[PDB]
Amino acid sequence: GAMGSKISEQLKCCSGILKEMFAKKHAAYAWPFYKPVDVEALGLHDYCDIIKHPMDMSTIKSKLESREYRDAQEFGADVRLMFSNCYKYNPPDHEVVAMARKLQDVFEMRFAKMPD
Repeated sequence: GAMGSKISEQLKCCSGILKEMFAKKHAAYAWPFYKPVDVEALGLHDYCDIIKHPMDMSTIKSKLESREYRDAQEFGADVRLMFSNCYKYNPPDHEVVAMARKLQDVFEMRFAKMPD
């Protein structure tokens, strides 16, 4: 292409979505998801008994940068894993659940517009 890269259009969209999820506009609700859950710092001694496959936005970013995700479905599965872990682990009235839902709405509305 005259500008771009060689990655699929779909993966360009995934890139763009993750960039948005990192943007300042969303930071008040996105920040819990930026980095791996810090089980030591938060004293979450049950986390790894409950959550088999931790996921976070930085890990997702790394996997996009390495071209690990071969398509948008694989990317979207990791985003949804991140949110599902939050829903599984945390009390249902926890503020972090409310934050998850908001960031998940950002993600799902835009992911629904994936090129095809």
